[PDB]
Amino acid sequence: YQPTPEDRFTFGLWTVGWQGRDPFGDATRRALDPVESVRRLAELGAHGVTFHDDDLIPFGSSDSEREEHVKRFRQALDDTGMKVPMATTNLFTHPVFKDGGFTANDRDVRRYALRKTIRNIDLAVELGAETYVAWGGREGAESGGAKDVRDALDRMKEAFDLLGEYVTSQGYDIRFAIEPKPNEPRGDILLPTVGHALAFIERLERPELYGVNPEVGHEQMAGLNFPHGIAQALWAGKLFHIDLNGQNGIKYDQDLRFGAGDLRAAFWLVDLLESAGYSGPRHFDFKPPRTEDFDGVWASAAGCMRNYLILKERAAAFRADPEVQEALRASRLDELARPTAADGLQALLDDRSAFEEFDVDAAAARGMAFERLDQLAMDHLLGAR
Amino acid sequence: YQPTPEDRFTFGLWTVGWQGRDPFGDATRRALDPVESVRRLAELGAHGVTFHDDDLIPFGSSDSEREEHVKRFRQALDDTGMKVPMATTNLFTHPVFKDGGFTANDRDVRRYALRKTIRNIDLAVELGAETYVAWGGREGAESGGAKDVRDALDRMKEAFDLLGEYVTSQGYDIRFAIEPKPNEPRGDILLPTVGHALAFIERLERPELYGVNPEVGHEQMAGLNFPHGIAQALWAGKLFHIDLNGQNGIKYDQDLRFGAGDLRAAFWLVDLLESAGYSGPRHFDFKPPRTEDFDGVWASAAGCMRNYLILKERAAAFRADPEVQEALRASRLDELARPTAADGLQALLDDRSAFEEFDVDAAAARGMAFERLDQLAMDHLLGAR
Amino acid sequence: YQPTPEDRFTFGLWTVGWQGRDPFGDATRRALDPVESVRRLAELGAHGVTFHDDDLIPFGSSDSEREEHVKRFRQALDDTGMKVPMATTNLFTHPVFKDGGFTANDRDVRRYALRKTIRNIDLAVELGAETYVAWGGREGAESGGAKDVRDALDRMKEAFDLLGEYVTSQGYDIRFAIEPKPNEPRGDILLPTVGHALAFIERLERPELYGVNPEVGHEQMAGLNFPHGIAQALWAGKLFHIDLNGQNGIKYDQDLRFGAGDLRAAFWLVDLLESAGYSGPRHFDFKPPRTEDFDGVWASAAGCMRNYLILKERAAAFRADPEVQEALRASRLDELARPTAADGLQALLDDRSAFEEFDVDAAAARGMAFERLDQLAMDHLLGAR
Amino acid sequence: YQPTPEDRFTFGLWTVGWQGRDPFGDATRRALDPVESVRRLAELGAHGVTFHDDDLIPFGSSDSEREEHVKRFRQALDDTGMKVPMATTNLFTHPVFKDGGFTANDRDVRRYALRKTIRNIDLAVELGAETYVAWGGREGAESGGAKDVRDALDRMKEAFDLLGEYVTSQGYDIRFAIEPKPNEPRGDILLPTVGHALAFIERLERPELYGVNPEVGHEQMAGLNFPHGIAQALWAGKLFHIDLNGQNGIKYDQDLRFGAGDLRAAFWLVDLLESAGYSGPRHFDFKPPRTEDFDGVWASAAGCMRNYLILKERAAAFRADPEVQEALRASRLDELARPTAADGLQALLDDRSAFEEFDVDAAAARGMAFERLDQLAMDHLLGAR
Ligand SMILES: [Mg+2]
Ligand SMILES: [Mg+2]
Ligand SMILES: [Mg+2]
Ligand SMILES: [Mg+2]
Ligand SMILES: [Mg+2]
Ligand SMILES: [Mg+2]
Ligand SMILES: [Mg+2]
Ligand SMILES: [Mg+2]
Repeated sequence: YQPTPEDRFTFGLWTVGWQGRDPFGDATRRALDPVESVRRLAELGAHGVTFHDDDLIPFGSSDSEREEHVKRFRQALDDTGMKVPMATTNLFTHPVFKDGGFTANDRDVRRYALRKTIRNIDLAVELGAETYVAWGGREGAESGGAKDVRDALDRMKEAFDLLGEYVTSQGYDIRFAIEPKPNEPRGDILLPTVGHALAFIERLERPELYGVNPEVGHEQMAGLNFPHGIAQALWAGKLFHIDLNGQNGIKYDQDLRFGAGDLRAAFWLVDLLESAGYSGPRHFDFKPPRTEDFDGVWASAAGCMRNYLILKERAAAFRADPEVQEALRASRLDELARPTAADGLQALLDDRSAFEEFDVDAAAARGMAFERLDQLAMDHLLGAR
Repeated sequence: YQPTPEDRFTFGLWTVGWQGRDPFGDATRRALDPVESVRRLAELGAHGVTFHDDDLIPFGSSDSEREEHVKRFRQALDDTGMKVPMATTNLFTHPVFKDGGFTANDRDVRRYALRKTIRNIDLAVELGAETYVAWGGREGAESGGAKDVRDALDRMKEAFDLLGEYVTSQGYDIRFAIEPKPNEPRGDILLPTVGHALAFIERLERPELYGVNPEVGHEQMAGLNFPHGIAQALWAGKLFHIDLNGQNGIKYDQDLRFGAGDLRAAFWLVDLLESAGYSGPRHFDFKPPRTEDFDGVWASAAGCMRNYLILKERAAAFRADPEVQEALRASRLDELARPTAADGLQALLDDRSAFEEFDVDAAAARGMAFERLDQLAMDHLLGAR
Repeated sequence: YQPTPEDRFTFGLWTVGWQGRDPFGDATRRALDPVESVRRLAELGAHGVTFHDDDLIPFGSSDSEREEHVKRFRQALDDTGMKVPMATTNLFTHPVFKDGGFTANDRDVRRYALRKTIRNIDLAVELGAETYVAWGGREGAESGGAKDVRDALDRMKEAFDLLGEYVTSQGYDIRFAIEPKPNEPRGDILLPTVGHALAFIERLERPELYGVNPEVGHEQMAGLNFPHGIAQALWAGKLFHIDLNGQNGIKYDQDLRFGAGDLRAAFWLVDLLESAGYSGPRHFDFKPPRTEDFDGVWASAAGCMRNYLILKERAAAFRADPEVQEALRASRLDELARPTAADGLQALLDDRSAFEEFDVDAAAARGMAFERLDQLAMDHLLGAR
Repeated sequence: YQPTPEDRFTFGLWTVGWQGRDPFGDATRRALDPVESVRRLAELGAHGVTFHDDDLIPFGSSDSEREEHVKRFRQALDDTGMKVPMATTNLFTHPVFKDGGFTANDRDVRRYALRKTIRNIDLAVELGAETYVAWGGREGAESGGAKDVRDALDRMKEAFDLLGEYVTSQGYDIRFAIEPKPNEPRGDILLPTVGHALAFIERLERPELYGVNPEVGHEQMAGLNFPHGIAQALWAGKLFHIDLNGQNGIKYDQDLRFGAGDLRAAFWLVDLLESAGYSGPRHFDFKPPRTEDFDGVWASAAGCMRNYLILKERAAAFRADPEVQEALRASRLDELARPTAADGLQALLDDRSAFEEFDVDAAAARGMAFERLDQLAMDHLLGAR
């Protein structure tokens, strides 16, 4: 189960680079140099890395220090063959963003947030990124009167519209992906799920430039079914990027390695991404637990990719099994894919077999055979088939 | 705190009519005749009632029994002055709907579900309803292989598109509202939150005919902030109807009387509906607990309306208080309402005060004063101001 | 992965017998005769069955009908070799129990609840049950003033003490197990978790007669770690019985077949039960989904036992793997099992290597190697080792 | 609603002193000197302060620096009249505790954790504390194989037993209180709720020395009813201390000011503490949001005490209202307080009115009148009575 760059596995610099500072504890690991993370990830078989502006260029750096940080980084990409498919902006760490970036109540902060974003979009394009992610982690509230949400959504639309005007006027080939999260670090965060972000995009001036970047653990912090949410994003044509990790239920954002947390949900997610032909990066937004030393960091990163490849094999064996194909027909998955009324409304209204003469008790008695289908899926996941 | 019909309080026949059968227990109350519910609700000050087809006309009735059920009902509306602003279809109780109505795997069930819906739309229009609600309570799955969600969303879009073609071809003045719920009775339900339903509507053929009917307790079953979700529906222009009740956190759907459950969320909800000028029905989808006899049923229904009027008074006193208006300015709510960059992109890019010369430490040190604002809101809610 | 009666798999009559009535829907399956369930479960390899009084003898039966129901049942046990290891009382279905049985506010209901329980204890002993379960599903409240919880706990202690006096005065060899659940059907249920039930038992007059009967899905409805809760019950010597099933997070009680829901938690549970030598029944309290016909019922029941045996094999391979044994030592699980200070308090206080001369930075730098250990466990679960 | 020291309101130095560092953001406020917090809290009307060892004496201080830190602190207590009713140990911040203190897998860490605790117990006694709290925030796991929980509970019992032997051998008048939390910062924390901690205490060598210190928000992170959990702790005689704050549901630990979060639960909590005559400190373990400057910190602290006094007044008016006293009798709260069977088992068994002649349908038809009672409680809370 050996990854290669063709598997398109990517990692944020902030993932393997997390020093282990949590709300109750100091860092347990020293800082990693971005150049060393690139080299170690290349050796594990990764395809590329992603970054926030402040992961790569320390906040407050002079333009001359900035050029030197970028030069060293680009040399490590050249040395390794690693790509940079995605970048994003840190609009959450510095105290100035304590009430948000794009939806801060203070107008001057909002203007600053936009300039900081636009500067990094230029750098992202220079490094070859195709997707620019926005995670509005400070956009939200702990109390009801602090944030008029209609005005805040106006400000959010204004900010994304301005970013769209900027990339189109520069002729940049880059698209935006919104990363939802329901809460943490704010008490409630605006656009809290996949669905809210999809709905918001449809009110932007150029909707074709925006999609979503859903994260496994974030939809599970609302108790939602992550493969279902991804299916709706694929259906809408909006799955531009994805963040893979693990989460044990409704609690703080754990960012466990992918495959930990809800294992059956990981299986159904991989089944869907592979069936649907998702061709974007398989990106891991995860945190090696702060119990670990650096050997544990790299073992945790390797585990992310290993678990994806094991689940990919098991999902492919499931779909290819003639006995499963039979069970899918027994459960009428084929009939779900056929139109309800391609004959049209008037024919439906005239069809007495659809109502006047429909035998409701005979249809009701038909079992769906879902439990046998699900146990076949369990046997495949466990290698008992 | 006396309600009158001008307050537009409405109730489903299934609310005060709930007999108290739960998954573990038999009914504790006898069935109510719809005519007696209309009369008792009118005496309490309600404005009108709502119904599922099967609440008013027992499933399986002949067309002659159907006419008699409707005639009696219409006579009680005439006798009382009660309106029927909304109706909906029962596509969840009968065993034929065990895998869904519009997204059942069996095609013949889906056709039946549409015919059953269209029949009730005609009746709804005849009784004067302006909103037709769809709650897809059986649309979903307990296991991952049972439902291909992309195909199911195709079937869901097909069904709503056909309903839109029907009302437009009949010239009916009625609009549709989707009522989301994340789970129960299915393990996961399709379109599980406000956001997912809003996003789905934008892919329908005639989006202007569809909005949402959010319910307090359902968004709280995903741990989401219900006033925030309503703000996004208002922002999108899609709040066609609302279901008011109470819920204590993430658990089974309690449908407590409005004001029970999360009381501060009820306060902020009423503040928003009244501030924004929502003019639709204030509809209660609630269940008097099965501990209660019929006197407890009517006390519970009266409590719904009482609690709305108390919270309406407290929210109005809050917004009118000069000290609160001062605090809103101290917290820069006024600045949230002003455009970030009405001067445009190029001027933003040339504005050195937005970045090169922006004093990030001075802006960071400014307190938001949200805790003082929130305690003013608490004092108002509690009548300590 | 074939079960036999030696595996001690048991099922409630109410599990495979669930007709599929949920809060929103009518039954989808006809009632099963208890004699046919016994026969079909024996053919699948089960060891025995369990029952509520009202599952076996319809509520309200005459003493003569009661004897006939029991005789037929005992003949099916004789015909099959099936055992009855556990029984329990239905104190939740009939409307008289709408505010509880042992903690109903009405004293006459509480007396009735005790007499109904004592009658079934006699029958349980006659059928050979060794454990008598109490699930206080109606003991609780939807509102804060309805139940003084200190008085209710006095009533709960009174009821269990009286049951203890009854079995000791009759010379019965039977023990009691309390089954916790946090909510549903009441808004909050008294003794909501394993921990609350363990603490309560220690205040009973004869604590040695009472233990717990935890259920997978119920502790997961509070977001708790079920194998951790079972470890604490084993540590206290109180794991008298267990209910096995599956649950997807914090929501209504799903009672999915065992192995569905949180699969990794099922693996760690089986590891613990087998390591610790739990010798009681492996009881499944589950509901075949109401999508299923009777063939799906028996496939779902068979899946419960299959998944236990697969996980038993994988947990045994994990613990027996020399590479895992090495990793357990790398993670210092051996050191966790050794006393912190068998040398005693005074020696600890005099030990300068414990504080004055303890090198806190060297100890802090040691990685725990938990991620490598956890990936070995993942590889074993998935059959990738 | 003015607090005075007689109200026994206390605050941790770490509460108003929280600098606002969260998992995603740097500190927004400078550090406060413990002497200035004592002075400002005294001016607001507080009764006293609490501390972790490392809040008062910076980690790593020499014995000479330690004496100077304590001297300054004691002078501010003398200057203000502020008391120190409780103290506790920081066994979570330093990296050495990354796998726990009392249940760390490494034995040398566990020994160090005990010595660090014993040193602070001596200081606590010198400052007059009567309660010593233990919050085992690092005791737990992110993965199933990392922690054998039976061995860990042996280590936890060993540590608390050694602390009990120490205080008894020194003749100290101090008692221990365990503070449960279900998760955060570990994936699952050992003794996760009130109930688990109560059960654990009963297995200690000297159980009379240990009680619980429950926190509002922590039981609500498991979706549990906090006033119910406090009632069980009072019933067991184990409520030694309490942490008051606010939480909005199942998510990260918010530590909002008391009265925020679940307001009705705050009302029922105050009702119970005052009814039962709890005489310990009313301690606030809360975090002023990092949006706030120092003026917001003190407004947030003042709000904690204000909201307690408002709810105390409303709960007292509720219980004193003759109409509520009538409703309590209508709901048979008086009958809940009377013994089920003070006549004894044999008389219960001979009482035909308890079963053979009990009219189950007449008892079932009696309404509980809980909704009217709950609306009276709502009217009192809102000042509408
Ligand atoms: Mg995350
Ligand atoms: Mg992410
Ligand atoms: Mg509901
Ligand atoms: Mg509703
Ligand atoms: Mg259950
Ligand atoms: Mg059970
Ligand atoms: Mg807390
Ligand atoms: Mg605390």
